[PDB]
Amino acid sequence: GREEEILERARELRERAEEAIRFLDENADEPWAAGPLGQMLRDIAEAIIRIAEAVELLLEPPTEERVERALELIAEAWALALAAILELLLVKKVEVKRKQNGDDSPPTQEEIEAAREEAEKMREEFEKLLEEVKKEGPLTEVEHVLKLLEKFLKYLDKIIELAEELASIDPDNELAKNILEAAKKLKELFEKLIEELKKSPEWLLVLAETVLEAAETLYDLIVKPALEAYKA
Repeated sequence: GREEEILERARELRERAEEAIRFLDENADEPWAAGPLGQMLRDIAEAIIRIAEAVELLLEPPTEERVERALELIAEAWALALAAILELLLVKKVEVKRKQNGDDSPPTQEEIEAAREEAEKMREEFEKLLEEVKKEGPLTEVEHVLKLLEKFLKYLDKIIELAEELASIDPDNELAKNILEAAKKLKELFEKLIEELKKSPEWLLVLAETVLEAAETLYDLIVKPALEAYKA
């Protein structure tokens, strides 16, 4: 059962992300979990939880109300994840540049807030796109979803470019390599998805399957490795 199978992936993905958040809380006293890196991993893990919960709405009896609310939750959750990934790159860029120059001291609060505010602007611009597309019509129309996915592709290009430059500044930085590899995979997944939605009669399931795979990629390549690096 394709739909039974999607519901199973969503619940398993949800449980893995919750284990991640429990890991960060049980380690709240440690400095890395309190800092910006830990909070961004939490945000990504929370975004994965929300994506999984929203997919479960899709796999219900179809209705204009639930499906559209489900599409907005998927869109806003990916908006959170891409913004958290962006802020993570921005904070690590400042960390690496400083520690290379010297000043082992952690990045200043102003540097951190500057990165948080840039990520936040990306999150707000997506919300404005969502609100304007919705007045044009419901997101249950394929063209409207494609408009949101193309915007995700734009943000993902920005992440890729920025992760490329961290990897040039710090060639041996595993977090930058993982974000770069995850961002490249998400771009391939979302481009193939834009191709398919036009010709797919059951496009909600195709969208459901793709966002689960994309969220699984965030968990497997970004979240879980960074946590395991701190256990050891």
